[PDB]
Amino acid sequence: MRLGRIASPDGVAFVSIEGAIAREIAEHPFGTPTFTGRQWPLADVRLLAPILASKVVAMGKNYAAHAAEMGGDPPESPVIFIKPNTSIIGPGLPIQLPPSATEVHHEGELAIVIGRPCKDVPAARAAENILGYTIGNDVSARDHQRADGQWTRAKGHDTFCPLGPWIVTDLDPADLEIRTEVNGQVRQRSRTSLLLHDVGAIVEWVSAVMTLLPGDVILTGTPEGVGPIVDGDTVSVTIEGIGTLSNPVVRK
Repeated sequence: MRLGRIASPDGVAFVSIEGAIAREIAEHPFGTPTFTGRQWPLADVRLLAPILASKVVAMGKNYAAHAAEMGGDPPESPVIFIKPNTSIIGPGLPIQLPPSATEVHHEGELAIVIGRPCKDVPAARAAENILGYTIGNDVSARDHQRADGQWTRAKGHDTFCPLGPWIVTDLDPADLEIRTEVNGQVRQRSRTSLLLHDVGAIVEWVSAVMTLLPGDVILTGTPEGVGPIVDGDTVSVTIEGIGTLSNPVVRK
């Protein structure tokens, strides 16, 4: 399935996206969903961020440069941080560059969406606790990272977590292309087969630290090619088997 959230003329709804149509879900969004009977043509509605997350956890970096780098000595341990859920925006809404930020970068990422309350999950049981996968952009004020040391402010501004366009529930994340474009120019391109810590390893690490709730999002890191976004840009992140998450950039 593809699951997401829409604003319709008749209000906001959690939906199955089929194609295209959006079919309103009644109950069991994290289980086997049932339907109310309401539906809309996808063209007639507006996609929102696809889930209500209690928190967004994110990995630093986490990509090998090349498939030949994957064999070597084991990677450094994961470095995680949190983005507040107030940073989340859906497709098409502007990333608002803060007046206090002078250098803001895009970071295209595969996003894990948790589907069950869980803690101390071994990597082998990660899939049974995952609803599915979507796309994220870990937007970051690099000047704030330099000033603060901690990355929380840099990554925590309202609008700094684009998420969408929908959550794919039957997707294998082992080897998907991920690419980021700014004004149609390719800035990042890699494959999720180059993740240093794979999805299972990430869920194992994060859930050993903190309880995860249904709807929580874990951003899995970003490849090289991270660079600036400025007023007037459009930045998009495309992941094989999911789609494209695109946002304009405004200052502000």
